[PDB]
Amino acid sequence: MTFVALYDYESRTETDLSFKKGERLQIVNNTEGDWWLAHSLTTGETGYIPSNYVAPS
Amino acid sequence: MTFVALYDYESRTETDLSFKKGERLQIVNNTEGDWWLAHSLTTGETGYIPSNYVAPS
Repeated sequence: MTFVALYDYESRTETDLSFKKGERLQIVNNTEGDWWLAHSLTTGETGYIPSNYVAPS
Repeated sequence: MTFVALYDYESRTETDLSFKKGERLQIVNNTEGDWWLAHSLTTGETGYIPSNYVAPS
């Protein structure tokens, strides 16, 4: 439900949240799912993906 | 381990991976953890956060 930031984090893109240690955060439900860092065996490209867009082999 | 893309996805930032339905993807281990959409109760701002930076209340 509710979480506390353990460290400062500075945003690197337009979509991430900057926060300071000690902030209280609540998880937002959304249709994309959690995001995972992934490597495409098909294209060789690498980056974050929305987990609801994929399924186990 | 290995996953298959169920849908096309077009990148929206410099860090996400674009992929087509059918691509084979493998999860990359990294120090940040999975990313979650979160709302800061402290600042009112909202965006994605690295899960390894937070802990349950």
